[PDB]
Amino acid sequence: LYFQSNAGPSIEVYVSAVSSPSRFWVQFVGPQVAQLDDLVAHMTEYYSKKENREAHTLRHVSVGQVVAAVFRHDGRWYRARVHDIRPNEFDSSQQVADVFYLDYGDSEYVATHELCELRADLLRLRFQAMECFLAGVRPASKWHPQAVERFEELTQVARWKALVSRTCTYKKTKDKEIPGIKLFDVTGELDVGAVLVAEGWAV
Repeated sequence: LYFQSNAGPSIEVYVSAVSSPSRFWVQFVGPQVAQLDDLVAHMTEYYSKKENREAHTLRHVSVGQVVAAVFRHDGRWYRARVHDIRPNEFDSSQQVADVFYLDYGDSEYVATHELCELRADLLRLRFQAMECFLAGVRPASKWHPQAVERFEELTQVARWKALVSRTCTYKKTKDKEIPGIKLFDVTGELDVGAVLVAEGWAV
């Protein structure tokens, strides 16, 4: 746990995915977000045809590999990284990839056979999701499920509600640096962490 010396001005973000206030993901408001809508659409058009999937069939999958993956079946297609691989919870003869949605931040277990090779031109766009954690606050007694629910509400996760973000701190998790941010919903300002604390979910 560190303190940002020359912390920048604040900026607008969307909270795209939440695991808890100690690990959630945001997207920077700006032009790359619209470019991302077109990426999903185009990919969803492309990988939706069986002819295209068959030209991009994976013979082998590695951890760390970037692939294309659906969210719900006959749904939209996304850029995913394989975080780990394990047996299917329900049938150990099968395997599932734990795929990280590179532009949003969520994770999910997907049968490895549902995955396809990501066409190399599709890497061009920067990966939109940035991992963060909520500065200032910590779990009341590690986070209580209904506290995570309440955080998802206040941030209106995945519903393209712009919040103002200020970076106060960071933690080091090569290795990676994660901002601890304060999130404000400007209506007056609403300090999300402050609410979580006022409502007894956080110390």
